[PDB]
Amino acid sequence: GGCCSHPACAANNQDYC
Repeated sequence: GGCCSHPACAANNQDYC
């Protein structure tokens, strides 16, 4: 993955990250 390394992605997706 790697989306969780992006603050915005991880912030909106607490389920994915």
